[PDB]
Amino acid sequence: IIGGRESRPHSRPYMAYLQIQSPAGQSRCGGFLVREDFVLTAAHCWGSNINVTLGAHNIQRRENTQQHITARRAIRHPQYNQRTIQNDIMLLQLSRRVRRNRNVNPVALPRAQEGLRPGTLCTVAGWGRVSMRRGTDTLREVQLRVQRDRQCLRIFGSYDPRRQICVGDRRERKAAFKGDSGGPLLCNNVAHGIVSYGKSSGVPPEVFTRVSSFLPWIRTTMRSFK
Ligand SMILES: CC(=O)NCCc1c([C@@H](C2=C(O)[C@@](C)(c3ccccc3)OC2=O)c2ccccc2)[nH]c2cc(F)ccc12
Ligand SMILES: [Zn+2]
Ligand SMILES: [Zn+2]
Repeated sequence: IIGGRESRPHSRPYMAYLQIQSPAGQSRCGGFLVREDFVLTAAHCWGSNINVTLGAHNIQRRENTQQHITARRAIRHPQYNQRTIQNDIMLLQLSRRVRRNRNVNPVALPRAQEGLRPGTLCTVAGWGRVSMRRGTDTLREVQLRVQRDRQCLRIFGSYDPRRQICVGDRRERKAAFKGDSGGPLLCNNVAHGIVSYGKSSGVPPEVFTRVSSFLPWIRTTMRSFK
């Protein structure tokens, strides 16, 4: 998170810290608990192994609030496209249910057909970088404004307003960045978006997955692999 602040510890108890292991080494993503057995995140965060840490604030320290659960399945949308980054959405079926408590509990999703309009102020949180090339170990958050479609259509290779949200005012140095992918865009305490990607410079606007568009996929998947 660029241009944000440290979150109050455990104030976002749905936040999931993901460590993604692959032949390229280790990478970081966020995610969010949507039921006691499922974390929602971005498909590009897939790797050979995905370890989930729930209940965290400082991910460089053991904390008694933490729960460590490996993903039993990492279920990517069937139309995820690595080149265009379309359909950048994935569900992690946890290998066991969380122990629900005030530090670990799920966040609401939009209702069916519930939209999200340009101009809405939302919050994004994560453990990603705080500048183009510096990181952090504690959870941070920043408020960003939903942009009109045109802002992202003009500057990205592939953008679809039906499935994506365009987020962040270009004049403000405030953005999700590397390490934040998969985390939620919270608008009035509902997770309407998933951090996907932006420019390598960190200059907004950036692209989020529009959760409301994928509710059928989310619901069916959660039922099948409950
Ligand atoms: C290819 C691309 O569009 N890069 C943009 C830089 C960027 C990324 C990139 C990215 C990761 O997410 C990460 C940490 C990674 C994690 C897990 C597995 C692989 C890689 O390392 C990366 O470099 C990225 C990579 C692939 C697909 C989408 C995004 N995440 C962001 C999020 C933001 F909020 C703003 C800008 C970006
Ligand atoms: Zn704590
Ligand atoms: Zn740990």
